[PDB]
Amino acid sequence: QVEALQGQVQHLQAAFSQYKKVELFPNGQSVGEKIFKTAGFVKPFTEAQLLCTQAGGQLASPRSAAENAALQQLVVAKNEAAFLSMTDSKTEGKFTYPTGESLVYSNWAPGEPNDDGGSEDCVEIFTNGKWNDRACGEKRLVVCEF
Amino acid sequence: QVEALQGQVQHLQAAFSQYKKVELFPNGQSVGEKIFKTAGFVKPFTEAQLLCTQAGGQLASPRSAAENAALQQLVVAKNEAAFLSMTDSKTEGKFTYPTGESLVYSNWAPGEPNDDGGSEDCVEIFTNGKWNDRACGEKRLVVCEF
Amino acid sequence: QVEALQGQVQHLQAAFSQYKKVELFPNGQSVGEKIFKTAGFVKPFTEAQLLCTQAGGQLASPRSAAENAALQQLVVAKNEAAFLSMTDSKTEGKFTYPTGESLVYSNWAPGEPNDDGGSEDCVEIFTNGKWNDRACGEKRLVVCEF
Ligand SMILES: OC[C@@H](O)[C@H]1O[C@H](O)[C@@H](O)[C@@H](O)[C@@H]1O
Ligand SMILES: OC[C@@H](O)[C@H]1O[C@H](O)[C@@H](O)[C@@H](O)[C@@H]1O
Ligand SMILES: OC[C@@H](O)[C@H]1O[C@H](O)[C@@H](O)[C@@H](O)[C@@H]1O
Ligand SMILES: [Ca+2]
Ligand SMILES: [Ca+2]
Ligand SMILES: [Ca+2]
Ligand SMILES: [Ca+2]
Ligand SMILES: [Ca+2]
Ligand SMILES: [Ca+2]
Ligand SMILES: [Ca+2]
Ligand SMILES: [Ca+2]
Ligand SMILES: [Ca+2]
Repeated sequence: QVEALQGQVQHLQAAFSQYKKVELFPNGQSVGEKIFKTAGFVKPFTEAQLLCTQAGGQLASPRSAAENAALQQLVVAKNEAAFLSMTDSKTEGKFTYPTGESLVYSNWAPGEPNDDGGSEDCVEIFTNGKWNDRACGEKRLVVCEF
Repeated sequence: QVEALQGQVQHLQAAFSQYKKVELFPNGQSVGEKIFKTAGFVKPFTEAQLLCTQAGGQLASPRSAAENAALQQLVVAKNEAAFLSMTDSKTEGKFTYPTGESLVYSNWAPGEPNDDGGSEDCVEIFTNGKWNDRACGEKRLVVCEF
Repeated sequence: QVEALQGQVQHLQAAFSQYKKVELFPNGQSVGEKIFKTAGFVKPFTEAQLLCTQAGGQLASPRSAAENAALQQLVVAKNEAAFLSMTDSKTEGKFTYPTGESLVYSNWAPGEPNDDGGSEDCVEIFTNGKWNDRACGEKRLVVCEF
């Protein structure tokens, strides 16, 4: 019996692993325990944020070079800059994750963030992986993390 | 062995939970034990019906307000009215599920169904969640349930 | 604690089966233990091949009439001819899989392969399921197998 349950769990592990690859192709990227997935279209920050939260996740929040590289692959594939989850909407000059925590990693392009026009509280990631603070009202690729 | 086998099932459960969220974003919606998934494009009723059946499911068949609201979320997201599986092709005035049973739930807009032009045997759901009988030849968003 | 796990596995099995069908709709097709999935866009051969390999799979490689029929379903649904993995880049006239192994199945359209222009080393599958050797530089629907 204990062995009969083995044959099942074993089959499940194999089937699940195959299904995982299928699911991630071509809009997902796995990095560590995190999975990034793009919706394939653009939206303003507030709408992008809501879409990810309702899906049980949150906007892409790269916390390391490895995660940022994984996210970058999606941006390049779609050739569309994407929104990150971080903003300095609460306190200008201080970017935070949705929880309020301060950034543990950043990859700002030279000179950024610069709050251009005194109205850039959101963050976009370019095809080169670099970050730029941009107006939250702009529309960018929606990428959520799970 | 149980000790280790429990660790495997626990890993599968956790991994699967994550992947379910990933899979449903952004074209799926879970409600109870039913899952709605949109193909993202429009098709006439017959073509839409065949796509769903060949995929191992059937056209969206909301049987409760909760299921209807879940379906509505997809229709709103794609901003395209979708076909439901029910029709009154067999007997005019009596809408049934693909199996033949009569409806157990309905959310008709006022005055519907009205068999306009004496030729509306299919059903579409609007972005406001209401139903309208419509010509089966029209093209509407394809949403299947599994 | 035995019946405990057995219960969880059965239910995990059922949930996985449902998510499998949801996953394949509308861009995937399962045949045997193989799964075909289209990216939904076209790319030149090398780029397409790279996308599949990086995803942990490879370009569509139908090895039987059954596999070819399943692949043809996706080509028909997308209405776009797709690249297969096989090429005769090494030895003109001799088509092989990425491993170097010779074909074990083929469905060449009448008059094919003809190496037209003296430079057609890749293979495409039409909506009718037939194959045609085509210049690897052309762009065709990307379909991987897992
Ligand atoms: O609204 C200004 C933006 O379009 C960007 O213009 C220039 O690239 C730089 O000033 C950026 O920092 C700014 O976000
Ligand atoms: O064929 C007529 C339809 O386009 C719809 O026209 C009006 O909105 C109402 O008569 C509807 O009931 C009808 O389905
Ligand atoms: O470059 C020519 C291709 O477009 C194909 O056109 C026709 O299908 C046939 O001549 C094929 O052999 C050719 O590869
Ligand atoms: Ca500000
Ligand atoms: Ca700012
Ligand atoms: Ca800026
Ligand atoms: Ca009628
Ligand atoms: Ca009618
Ligand atoms: Ca009507
Ligand atoms: Ca050649
Ligand atoms: Ca050739
Ligand atoms: Ca040819």
